Amino acid sequence: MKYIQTEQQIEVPEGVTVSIKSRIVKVVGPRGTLTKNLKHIDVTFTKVNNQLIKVAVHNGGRKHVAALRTVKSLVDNMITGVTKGYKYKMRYVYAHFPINVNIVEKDGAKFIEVRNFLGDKKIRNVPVRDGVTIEFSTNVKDEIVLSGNSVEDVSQNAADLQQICRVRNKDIRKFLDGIYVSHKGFITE
RNA sequence: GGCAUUGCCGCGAAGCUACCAUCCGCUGGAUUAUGGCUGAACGCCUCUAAGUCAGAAUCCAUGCUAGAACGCGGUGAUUUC
Repeated sequence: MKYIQTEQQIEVPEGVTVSIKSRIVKVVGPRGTLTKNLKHIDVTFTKVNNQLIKVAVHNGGRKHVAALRTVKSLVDNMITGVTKGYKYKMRYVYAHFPINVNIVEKDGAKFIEVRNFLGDKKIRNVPVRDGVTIEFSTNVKDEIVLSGNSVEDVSQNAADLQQICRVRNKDIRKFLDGIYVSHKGFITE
């Protein structure tokens, strides 16, 4: 039933600093600074070393032990986007009507717009999330490479363009037009 | 000028009136269905378990009507001298 002890270990890379007090994880490193708040989990961190953090739990059930290894992976995605970073290559697919994507800075921030998506006359606004720079691949005419130091604000922004460029009232297996993600790489690789 | 239970006919202002006439009828947040993201369970996978995003003529506000005659606030003046 309730497992008496369940531990995981977060290997902390070189040059990377981690600051934890009352389940708030501030990570600084060679590029970027990430602060994720974890008050919703009963989890005890402990500094067993300067190179690796032990994360443990006590008397947890199957529900709670399952929500322990999701904590190690969330810190591991924090330090990985802080050492290397994250970049998402996205790709334009269209049958006839070309998609024309730009970047505009309106009153608030860098809205992303698409125009002529399947011949449509309505622009499709989608804001950037901050910490994410927006990049176009110059060599390939139909490509877009999102990038940033958090995997969350990139991938939510990468799924934002997938959600906004959908089809309506047609066969999706015939009308396979849209802006899909193909590659989820790191920045320094 | 009277009377004809407003004698009858034509025009008729005021008033009332008619999609028979004209004018007017608000925009913000959260969400269901559903599509997603990060990601475990289950050394893979997964939209869900912990998180999170987009979203219905829906919902709660904004707006509109009443104002508790036992809800309340602020000010004015307070007697024959």
